[PDB]
Amino acid sequence: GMFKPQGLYDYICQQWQEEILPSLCDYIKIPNKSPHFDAKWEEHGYMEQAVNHIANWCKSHAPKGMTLEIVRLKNRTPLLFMEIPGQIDDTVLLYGHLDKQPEMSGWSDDLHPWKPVLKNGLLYGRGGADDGYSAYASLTAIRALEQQGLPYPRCILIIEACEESGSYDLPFYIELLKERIGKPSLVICLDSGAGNYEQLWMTTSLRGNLVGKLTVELINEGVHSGSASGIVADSFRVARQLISRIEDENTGEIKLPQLYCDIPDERIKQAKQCAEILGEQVYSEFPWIDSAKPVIQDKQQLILNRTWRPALTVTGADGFPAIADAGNVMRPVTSLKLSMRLPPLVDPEAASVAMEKALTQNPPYNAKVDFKIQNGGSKGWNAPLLSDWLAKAASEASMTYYDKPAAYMGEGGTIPFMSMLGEQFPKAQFMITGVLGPHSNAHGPNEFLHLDMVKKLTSCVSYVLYSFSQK
Amino acid sequence: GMFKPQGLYDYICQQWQEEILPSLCDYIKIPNKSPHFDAKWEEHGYMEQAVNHIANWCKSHAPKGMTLEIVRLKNRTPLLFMEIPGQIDDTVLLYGHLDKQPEMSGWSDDLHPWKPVLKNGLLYGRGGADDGYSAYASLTAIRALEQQGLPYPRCILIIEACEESGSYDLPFYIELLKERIGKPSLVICLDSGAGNYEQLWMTTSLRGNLVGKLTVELINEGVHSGSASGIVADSFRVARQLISRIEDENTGEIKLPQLYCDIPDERIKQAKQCAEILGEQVYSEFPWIDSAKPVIQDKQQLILNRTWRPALTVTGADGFPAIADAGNVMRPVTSLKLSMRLPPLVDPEAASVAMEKALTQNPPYNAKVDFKIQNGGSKGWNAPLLSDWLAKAASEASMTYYDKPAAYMGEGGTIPFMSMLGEQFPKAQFMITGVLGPHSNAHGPNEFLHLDMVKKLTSCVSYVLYSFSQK
Ligand SMILES: [Cl-]
Ligand SMILES: [Cl-]
Ligand SMILES: [Cl-]
Ligand SMILES: [Cl-]
Ligand SMILES: [Cl-]
Ligand SMILES: [Cl-]
Ligand SMILES: [Cl-]
Ligand SMILES: [Cl-]
Ligand SMILES: [Cl-]
Ligand SMILES: [Cl-]
Ligand SMILES: [Cl-]
Ligand SMILES: [Cl-]
Ligand SMILES: [Cl-]
Ligand SMILES: [Cl-]
Ligand SMILES: [Cl-]
Ligand SMILES: [Cl-]
Ligand SMILES: [Zn+2]
Ligand SMILES: [Zn+2]
Ligand SMILES: [Zn+2]
Ligand SMILES: [Zn+2]
Ligand SMILES: [Zn+2]
Ligand SMILES: [Zn+2]
Ligand SMILES: [Zn+2]
Ligand SMILES: [Zn+2]
Repeated sequence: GMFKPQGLYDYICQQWQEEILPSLCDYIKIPNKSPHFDAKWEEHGYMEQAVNHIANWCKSHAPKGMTLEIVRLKNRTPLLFMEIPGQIDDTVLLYGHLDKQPEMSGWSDDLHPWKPVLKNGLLYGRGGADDGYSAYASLTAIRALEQQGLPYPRCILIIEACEESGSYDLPFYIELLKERIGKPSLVICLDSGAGNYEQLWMTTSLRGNLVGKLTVELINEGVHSGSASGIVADSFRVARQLISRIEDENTGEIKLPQLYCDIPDERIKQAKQCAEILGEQVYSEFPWIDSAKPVIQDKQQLILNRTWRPALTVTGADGFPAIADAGNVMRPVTSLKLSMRLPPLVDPEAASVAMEKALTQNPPYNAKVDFKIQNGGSKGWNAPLLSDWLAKAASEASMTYYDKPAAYMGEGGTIPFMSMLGEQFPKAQFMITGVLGPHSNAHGPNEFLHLDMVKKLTSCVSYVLYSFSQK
Repeated sequence: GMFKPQGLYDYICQQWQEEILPSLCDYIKIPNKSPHFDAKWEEHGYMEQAVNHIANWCKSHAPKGMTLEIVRLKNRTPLLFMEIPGQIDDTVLLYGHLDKQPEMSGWSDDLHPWKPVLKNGLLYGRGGADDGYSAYASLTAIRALEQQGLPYPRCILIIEACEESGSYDLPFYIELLKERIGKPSLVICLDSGAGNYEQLWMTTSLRGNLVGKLTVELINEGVHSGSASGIVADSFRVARQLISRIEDENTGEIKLPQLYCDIPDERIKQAKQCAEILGEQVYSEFPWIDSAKPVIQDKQQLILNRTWRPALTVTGADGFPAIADAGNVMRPVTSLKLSMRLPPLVDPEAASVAMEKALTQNPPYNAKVDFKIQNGGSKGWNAPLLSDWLAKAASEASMTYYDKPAAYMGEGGTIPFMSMLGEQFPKAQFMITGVLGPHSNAHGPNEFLHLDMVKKLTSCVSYVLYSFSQK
């Protein structure tokens, strides 16, 4: 009778076109890099511009009874908080972020990180997809239920401004806000990936991440390499030898058992199913150069590599002159930034201790070796047992708006707040989902928000909120 | 009777103190970086200042009949040429350079690369020892024989300005000057090392050197590492795997047989003797950090590692953000500058082909891999059979001025012109020697010229020139 699922989609599409898109485009212009990428973010004022821009829009599109506050702690990024009272005596917590990754290199000639460009049904620019859409879609999902005169639960929306720097500000806000937030029964987060743009993707796990700096030195100044080569070990050779203690150079297999966990059987089964759904799109849509290929061909194992196994990337370095600048001097120091994704269930403290010991003990040639972990190292997340009402709601929503079943897969990235919530609220259910499908390029050049996908996804969120109301 | 060996030393010491040192100190102020370190060297005018400074001094300290010319080819570094006719119908060719390595980091607070500082009998500054002293000492060695009224051979002095960039200009000058230079019977080069500051060191070999850029890419833009890690091999892992094809990470042993030669037995014997002379000073005087140690403890083998075996150093890199700047993005490209010293007898072309094939064939994961060698890759040198007259002259000179025997050892660095001369003039004898002993720090911070050493060395050169006259 009161609930019209296609009415939800029609309203949500109109809202996306007429109300959201202009505002979101204006948000893309704001160069509000997260604090790790701009230590002077406060002085520069862009973060403040962004939170006021999104807050302004929320206030003019407010559900009934909404309290909105830009919450502020000293020297911290601001936090956008909304409380929508609803009529049902239960709470849902919706989360996203509004801070951005930096420009990056490789933008197409017609595209720019701080210039919104709408082409081929895609909205290009930094932060449209990751994660500017989140506040808009979350609030619109509630507004769509009000359009139909339907009741809904109490909703708390948290749109933070430190996520791209590890959410280090967030625990302080949650301590301030704890009693006001209360106990959510459902957590919705619109900052995750999608296997394709054809169905609803439910994230069943997130990896942890630990970042540190490995420094290796044998000598305290640069030395003529003719004199030294053959007697003084080069610090680069010692550094790569140390990395071989933790990672096999041929396969990439991490050698430290403390960086693995047992993978739940249901996640192995889900990976099999997702391999069948995606086929070669498990890997084919990475920006491979020439005939480059993935580390192995088995699609299920690739999914598990990405979701349930540790993996190292070397993301920066100090101590190297530019090649065109360089003479032949043997360098005094090699420093490498090591970024280690962790399986969902691995404790970052235990993994940190294991990495530091493996990399620093018994130094080759009594080299001076340090491995300094960055604070803000964060645990992954594994979904709790899925409630029947949410399995049904997700399936129904996906079939309604995509005409395809909901699909369940792990996410290879890291969203620190989900681990926090899963620990604080062990009985909460989660809907962690998003729009970051193939070529969406979060953290990369030519980032886009897929508009068809986000309209359908916003509808799914609204449908699940309605379903929550009925359980 | 006419020859007074101590008279040579007395005059040479007075000349060093009164005539050379002020001029050499003024030369240290000139920041004439070699072209590899300053592409605008011609515009900047420092190279021209340096060659005119040394030429001015030579003209005012000229032996009889000297022709001096600053020889110039279009767009090439200038070349300082002297011809001193002498009275004996044979030719000696004396060589050094006046171009400089750049500043480097790590200078002591009271010291500066372009500020001469004389302390503790040492002259600090860039280019005093490597290799500004060479023109002064070479000309003074001849002047000392004129002081005594002694005859000497025809002498050609070549002081080039491209040595620190691989002497790429020099073949063009030698083609221009070939017929004027004629056929030297003895080559003296004052740009080599010394095991200690206590005796004459005769260089019996020089290593070759090949430099190239290794580039590895799997993807054509940076990608979110959460998405990619576990599926797309990191380019750093592939690069270190490739380096393991050519170098064992545990020992530093080069794995390519084409980069080794047979070591002449007499050089193995000489290394044994030099190990006995030097003891732990084979390695103890490198600037080790904390308790860092050399790659092995065997002193003779360390000498041979440094002189007769290939060795790799990684001297620069492109494609890495600074660690404090960096996010966690998987990088599109890893590029490393590889500097490979070669044994004296190894052909750099054959070694180049072997390195490029080993590094680029069968690329892991069909990565895009390139290894591009820098032109100006240069062969080492091995001394010819030592003539009895020169063995005697070197021994006599060393005993006279140092009260210790001459010592014979290989040099781990590279002087391209010596290979050129050894090929062009197979019957020439060589006296390749110098002042670069422990802590002298050529190519490093706090470079110094040891003044006692250089006075005695200049005397040895003069003694050997007198001996040449008598054979
Ligand atoms: Cl910054
Ligand atoms: Cl704005
Ligand atoms: Cl605005
Ligand atoms: Cl760009
Ligand atoms: Cl060097
Ligand atoms: Cl050496
Ligand atoms: Cl992430
Ligand atoms: Cl709970
Ligand atoms: Cl330059
Ligand atoms: Cl001058
Ligand atoms: Cl002057
Ligand atoms: Cl310095
Ligand atoms: Cl990333
Ligand atoms: Cl992923
Ligand atoms: Cl060299
Ligand atoms: Cl000859
Ligand atoms: Zn605005
Ligand atoms: Zn995000
Ligand atoms: Zn992000
Ligand atoms: Zn993903
Ligand atoms: Zn001058
Ligand atoms: Zn030199
Ligand atoms: Zn040099
Ligand atoms: Zn040496």
